[PDB]
Amino acid sequence: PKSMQCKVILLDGSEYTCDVEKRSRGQVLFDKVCEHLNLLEKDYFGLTYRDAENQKNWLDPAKEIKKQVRSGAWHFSFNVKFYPPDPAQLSEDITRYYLCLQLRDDIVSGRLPCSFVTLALLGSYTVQSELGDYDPDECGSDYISEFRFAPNHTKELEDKVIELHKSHRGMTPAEAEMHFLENAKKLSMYGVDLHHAKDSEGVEIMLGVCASGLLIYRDRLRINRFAWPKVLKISYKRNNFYIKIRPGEFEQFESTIGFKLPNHRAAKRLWKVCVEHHTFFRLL
Ligand SMILES: CN(Cc1cccc(F)c1)S(N)(=O)=O
Repeated sequence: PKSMQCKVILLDGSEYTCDVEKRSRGQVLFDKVCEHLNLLEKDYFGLTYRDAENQKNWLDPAKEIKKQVRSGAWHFSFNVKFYPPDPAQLSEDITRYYLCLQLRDDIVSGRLPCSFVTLALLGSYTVQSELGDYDPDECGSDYISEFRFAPNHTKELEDKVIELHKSHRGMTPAEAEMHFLENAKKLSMYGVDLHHAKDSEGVEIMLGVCASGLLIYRDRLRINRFAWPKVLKISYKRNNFYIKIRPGEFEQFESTIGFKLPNHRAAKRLWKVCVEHHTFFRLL
């Protein structure tokens, strides 16, 4: 029996290394990672890898790892796949903990835009969780935290994190993580997976996939939102991604909106993440 070494980047930036039989399906690796993380509520999570385009792909747990990574290194990242719309309803604190770690990276990366005050408030709950009660001895008027809070850091943001941290005295890590999530879950891009596309007129848009449905972001004045109940069907042909939208009451025919993706793989990727989120919505 021949085993391949897997390297997984965990959400605190640490690296986990294990071996699986070379014909292993994704689930085998994932089960090992989740056991290492003491994670039971595993269905919200997944493993990603990067292809030679350095684009992110979900490792399909049902398929052989080798037929997915193909020519690439057996190098993966552990990630939230399905963002819970109501994290307070997860059964375990450790589940909320990993969700917070993912959202910290969503914020620092700019995937999850955040006002100055929300950056500072989220940062303040992270500090309370990671370090406990505010301690002036560590701080000082010139303090910069080790923690990454934002896509760009400013002294004003560091100061506001400390001001709000003072107000959390006595808060336990589980409580500070619940507060982090109660705030983050309300942000307009929470759990939104964005895909570059062109509309049928060739205008650059973003397609957003999330729990509630499909977002078409043309510009600030031109946004469309299709809750899952309004989406009949989706398809990809070559580089094309098509959405069928139910008729409004007393209309006879669905409408088709068409999108051009950069290539066939990007269309297939968008299709699969939409199917997977749709199946999530069905079970909520
Ligand atoms: C697997 N499908 C189900 C689906 C229905 C409605 C919305 C969806 F995002 C997915 S499909 N590819 O449309 O035939």
